[PDB]
Amino acid sequence: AHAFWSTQPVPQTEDETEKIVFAGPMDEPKTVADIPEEPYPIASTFEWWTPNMEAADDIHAIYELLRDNYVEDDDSMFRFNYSEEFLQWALCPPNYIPDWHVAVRRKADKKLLAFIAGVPVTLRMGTPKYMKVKAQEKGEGEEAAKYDEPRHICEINFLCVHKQLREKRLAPILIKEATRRVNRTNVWQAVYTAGVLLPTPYASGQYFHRSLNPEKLVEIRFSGIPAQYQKFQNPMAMLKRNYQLPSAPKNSGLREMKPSDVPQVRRILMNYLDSFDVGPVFSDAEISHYLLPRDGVVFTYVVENDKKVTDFFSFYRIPSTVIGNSNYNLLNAAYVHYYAATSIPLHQLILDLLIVAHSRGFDVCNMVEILDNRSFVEQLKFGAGDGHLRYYFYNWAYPKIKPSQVALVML
Ligand SMILES: CCCCCCCCCCCCCC(=O)SCCNC(=O)CCNC(=O)[C@H](O)C(C)(C)COP(=O)(O)OP(=O)(O)OC[C@H]1O[C@@H](n2cnc3c(N)ncnc32)[C@H](O)[C@@H]1OP(=O)(O)O
Ligand SMILES: COC(=O)c1ccc(N2CCCCCC2)c(NS(=O)(=O)c2ccc(OC)cc2)c1
Repeated sequence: AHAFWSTQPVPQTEDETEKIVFAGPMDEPKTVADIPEEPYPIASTFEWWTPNMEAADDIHAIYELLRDNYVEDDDSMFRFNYSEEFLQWALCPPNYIPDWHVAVRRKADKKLLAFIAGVPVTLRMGTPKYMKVKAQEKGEGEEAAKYDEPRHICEINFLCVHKQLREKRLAPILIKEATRRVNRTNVWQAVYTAGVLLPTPYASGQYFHRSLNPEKLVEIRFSGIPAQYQKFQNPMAMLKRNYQLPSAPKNSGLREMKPSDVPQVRRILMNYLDSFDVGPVFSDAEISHYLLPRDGVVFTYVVENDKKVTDFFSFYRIPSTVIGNSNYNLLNAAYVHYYAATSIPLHQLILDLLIVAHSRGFDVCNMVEILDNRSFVEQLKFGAGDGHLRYYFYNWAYPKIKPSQVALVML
């Protein structure tokens, strides 16, 4: 039973979801003038706060709340440790709305107790192909197509309640106040993901990881040496052999992405993302923000042939705190971000991702089975983790789709 989510304009059951035939709004059409001008009421010892993402001390505050209190895995082996530089990057894309970043602080000492962030995203989120076909079969083409144009909506991330304040219903208050700020901006949909089941996902996928430094990985979690390896003479040398990578990229013509590559990257990325039912649209400014290399944050490489960019990949860095270890308190993880291949097989492109990551000191490469990530799992020796990432809309009816029909990477 769901005392908050039952009240919200989301599909409430899988049964309800299975029934959905067209993309479209759930809720009453509303107008900005209907929405309360003032912040949602909160207890007199709490105050709403809009952090200034240009203030190092505000970013620091958010950083520490998330370092101590954000996402842990089911077994509490790790907790994400997103960096200050990463947060400034993720929270401040072009045309971001400062008012969309919502915090609660304790009035007396200004201790940050909770946070949620929204950023703009331009998302294709019209009726998926398999449902459009079914629509043509019913005569229902126009309805199925009504909402095809990319929409300017809200992408929610970084919801976090301090461990001291858990299970006191503070999260629904944060979501209501975020929903108010976004609505006042004349935006009525959001997209968000979670590693937990909520009412009700439009897509779900497994996590997949690829060891880059198996020595350091056993030393934490991987249950020491992976069980299947114990059964031989020298497990660690065998493990290292399994995961070993070349020192330098295999693709000649691979180089770091530069500002003048922005138009070409935008084109091959947009062409590639059209094959997916749900996916982002990026302007030149957004391509530049999300994909231009930034030290310790995002890394992006292009294959340039004959002075033309024909392929590219990107990955971003999220360290995790290793929850109970000594020798090793940090896990240095690289996450697969956007890419596009047109001159080589995807696995050959992504092998260079792994080589670059390994060369730069990353311990593991992580991803969700979105995009065409499944097409290189086996050859590049990725293994499924215990995670599942569920994708959700707020105020949007959407048929269930496979994760391989999802092109939105969640930072
Ligand atoms: C148009 C614009 C719309 C904009 C907004 C779109 C909606 C955005 C929605 C948010 C998208 C976030 C995307 C991400 O960032 S996903 C990452 C979420 N963050 C973490 O997991 C960090 C560690 N955990 C925590 O900080 C807390 O446990 C959280 C904050 C998750 C819950 O706090 P707490 O444990 O102290 O509980 P409560 O008593 O305050 O609240 C209980 C209610 O909260 C519902 N709950 C539990 N976990 C989540 C979850 N991940 N998404 C949405 N709802 C969740 C739960 O079912 C229950 O409602 P109900 O079952 O009684 O009905
Ligand atoms: C908060 O999660 C982490 O920080 C993390 C870091 C690394 C992970 N894996 C697990 C396998 C061995 C260690 C490296 C790769 C994993 N395992 S995971 O299976 O990728 C995973 C990722 C996110 C998630 O969100 C609730 C649950 C599971 C998690």
